[PDB]
Amino acid sequence: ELSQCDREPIHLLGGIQAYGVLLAFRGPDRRLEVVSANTQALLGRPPEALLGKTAAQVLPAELWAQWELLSARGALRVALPSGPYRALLHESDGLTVLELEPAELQPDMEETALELVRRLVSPLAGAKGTRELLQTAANTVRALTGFDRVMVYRFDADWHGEVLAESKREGMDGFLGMHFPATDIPVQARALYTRNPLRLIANARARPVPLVPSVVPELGRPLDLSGSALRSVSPIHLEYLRNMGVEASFSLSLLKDGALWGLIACHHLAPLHLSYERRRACEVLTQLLALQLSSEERAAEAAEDSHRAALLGPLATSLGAGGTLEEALAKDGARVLELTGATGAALLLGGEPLLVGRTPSMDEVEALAAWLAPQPFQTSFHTERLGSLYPPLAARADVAAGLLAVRLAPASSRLALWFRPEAVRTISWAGNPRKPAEPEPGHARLHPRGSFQAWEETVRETSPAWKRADLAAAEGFRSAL
Amino acid sequence: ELSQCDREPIHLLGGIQAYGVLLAFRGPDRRLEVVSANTQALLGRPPEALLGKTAAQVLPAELWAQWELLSARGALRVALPSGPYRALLHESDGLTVLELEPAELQPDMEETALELVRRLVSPLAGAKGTRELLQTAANTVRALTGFDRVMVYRFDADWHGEVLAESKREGMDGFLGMHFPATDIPVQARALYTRNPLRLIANARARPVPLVPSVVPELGRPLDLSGSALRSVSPIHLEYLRNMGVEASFSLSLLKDGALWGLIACHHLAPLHLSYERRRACEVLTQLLALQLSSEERAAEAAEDSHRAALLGPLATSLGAGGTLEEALAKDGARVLELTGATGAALLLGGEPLLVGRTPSMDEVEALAAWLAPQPFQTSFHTERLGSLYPPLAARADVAAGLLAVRLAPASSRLALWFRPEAVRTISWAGNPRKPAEPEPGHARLHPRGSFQAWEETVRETSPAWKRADLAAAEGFRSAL
Repeated sequence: ELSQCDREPIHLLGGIQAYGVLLAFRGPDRRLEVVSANTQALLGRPPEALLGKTAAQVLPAELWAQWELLSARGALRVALPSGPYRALLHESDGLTVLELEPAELQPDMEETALELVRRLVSPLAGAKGTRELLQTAANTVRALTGFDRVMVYRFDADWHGEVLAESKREGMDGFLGMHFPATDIPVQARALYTRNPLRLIANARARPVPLVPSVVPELGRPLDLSGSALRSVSPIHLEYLRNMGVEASFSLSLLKDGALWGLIACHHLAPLHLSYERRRACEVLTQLLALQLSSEERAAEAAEDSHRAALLGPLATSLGAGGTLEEALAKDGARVLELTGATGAALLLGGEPLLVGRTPSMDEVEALAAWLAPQPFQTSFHTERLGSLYPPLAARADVAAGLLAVRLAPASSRLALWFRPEAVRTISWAGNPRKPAEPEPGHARLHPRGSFQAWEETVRETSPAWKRADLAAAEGFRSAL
Repeated sequence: ELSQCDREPIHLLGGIQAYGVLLAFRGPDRRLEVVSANTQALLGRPPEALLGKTAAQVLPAELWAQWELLSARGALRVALPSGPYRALLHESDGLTVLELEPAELQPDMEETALELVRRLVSPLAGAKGTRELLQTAANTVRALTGFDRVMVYRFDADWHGEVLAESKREGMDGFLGMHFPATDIPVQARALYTRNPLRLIANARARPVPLVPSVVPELGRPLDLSGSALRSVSPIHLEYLRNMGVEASFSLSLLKDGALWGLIACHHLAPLHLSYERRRACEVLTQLLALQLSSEERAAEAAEDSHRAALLGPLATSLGAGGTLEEALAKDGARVLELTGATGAALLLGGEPLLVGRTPSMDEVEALAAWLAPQPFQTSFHTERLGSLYPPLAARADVAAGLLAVRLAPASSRLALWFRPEAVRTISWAGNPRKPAEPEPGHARLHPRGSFQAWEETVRETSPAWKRADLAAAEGFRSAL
């Protein structure tokens, strides 16, 4: 509920999960550093007893007998006298970092390593489109992970998220149509997700265990948790997870050629750990899905370019045919509208203008036609908040909140526009979850009923963004007369 | 040398490799089946001593202690009292198929699972075009297999193979550029490659271990080695490899969404097997590369559509400027030629039409223009064997072997063509690997020099086929005048 949710640096939380074991070496002599309370129990000796003396003394060298390989491998399992345990090597802030975690307890004779990828890519035979591809991907995640909830997010130009697809376990409610406010996610958190490939949160009941010593003189700031998969989350975001009530949660990032394309999240109401085998296999899936979505997106974009460019064909069908230009365009008015993407368009003959689809007020039409001239558009203007620039259309704003326009005739007063309303009626009513919860929430952090009000308020009185490729075909219409 | 190499059913070879061990069970009571002489040495008692008694009696049941899991897993490595062995479960000819194989002789604490996978997915950085994909994949497989050679094959409409890429170890001969006749690749063999993901041969000096009993009354024929990874190979292909002198070889199946795309293969002078760790990972690459190439092909096709649509621009450079149509098109005629793919094009004005690039002699150019009139083409003919269609122009096969034509005007004799000769100057002499074999070869059973002679025998007096996108653009030139 604090005003620092977007501003609190994730790197300064300090807290750690239940099963983490903080370790570190100092350069040549490899002297130890800050540790955690839970770290001592697995080794047995108390932390302050371990702290302050030499490395080899506190070091179970039978596990150090694998560091020569851990330097290159980075992580493989070792059978500690307690149980299976997965070694982890890291380096940060000029200091090396060691980590360990409870490995696969189940003996794992069958379903060995790398069987996951062959098990899951088999449905991925076609790879034809975008939506069904990721949908079936989430379906396969259901089979592999075997948890309750899976989720898919897509961003915006201003990175506002949107619910695209998911696949539910029976006995819950889908969240299709919901709009994710970009306000909740800090820019620092966005960068954190971009830099790292994966992240998981296993239990919402876990406590952000602090670290001692808290402060380190050589930075005047704690150690950044770059390579650690045990990093905690912002307390506001922790309260978010508590409110949404799912203890087990995964995050799978998609990165488009330097920029994080999207995020995939799995969930399970009960708390449950995950095998290293399953989590590590995801990174392979990340690359596959990223390349596939990149290829499919560029293919679809090219197809759209071709189709809307080939729409000059239907233009040429009407062009040359007998009758007035206006009636010929009106008979095929439908293809004219989505040609630019605007719901409607008018155009100045000197007399009355011809418009179809959405209908701006006639007198308002000539008023705006006159008002376009003082605006010095060399080629064209485009906007999403026309009411802000032009107050008098604030009344007729849910019919056009942002438009495109261009000179019909550069010489004479003949002009043309391309109006589009505010984006509310486009998406279905699914932008709400319905069924209000009985307990009264503060709801400033809860997307159902409570949140998404900031999202809708921000997008309120705004039309969808424009596309340069649409303006590309504008010169084609320019040569009509 | 036999004429049945194309027609020989590979399912009827019967034989098996040296180190394989034939095993099978009959349904409920799991009674035994055909066996081999080499197999008995693994168990100890002679093969005829095996015959006639119960399943468990011939069965080392301590290995069967894992069969209940084998029903699902299909395979694990089991330590026979002699040495380690990998179990294989399969079913064929309405009959169970069981197989063992010499396991990894390497103690292989290293060479763990998916570490090779992470080794090989790292080079998948760019993944932008088409060539570099398989090129880098082959470069990875070079160090992966650690053997002499890797190879790339691509088929045609009638499935003829052509060398796309390769990477050599120093001290051998490159094999770029040759066209392989699809005749030596039987249709049944092609189907076998389609159905299975893997196939390999570790030694050509191995022997075709016989199978007893050779025939069975229920089939009057041996058992099919479909699912077996140890199936023998026909002596003709063995002779081919012997002429090559390469005893060790691997193979890849490449499938385009229901149809086999191409082939990837490995080679090595010394006879040597492959680790069972490596071979399982090979199957994973197949589906991933298949879907990736499907997506890349769709993207490339869309890009090509946009490009041929974008050719309206360079075309529009000629249009609009003053001057005759003929000279304006002739000045930029260079870019016009590759628009359709033909080396030249003209267009009948009633007078002399102008053509560039390669040139058919002008008088018989009018003669062929006239000859097109009796043929009642609605809009166009498209051909690759004009010599068969029109005998006299077969003389200038090197000037025209297959062309595309189109009517400038339906009523009047104004037509346009796109002539393209036989693909001989287009492809270099890389169809011959030179260095003639000092021992006199039959060269009908040898790829070097002797082969690809049949391919050029077939493809003589024949241009490459046309593609549909340019045929769509035929209406583009149609509306010029």
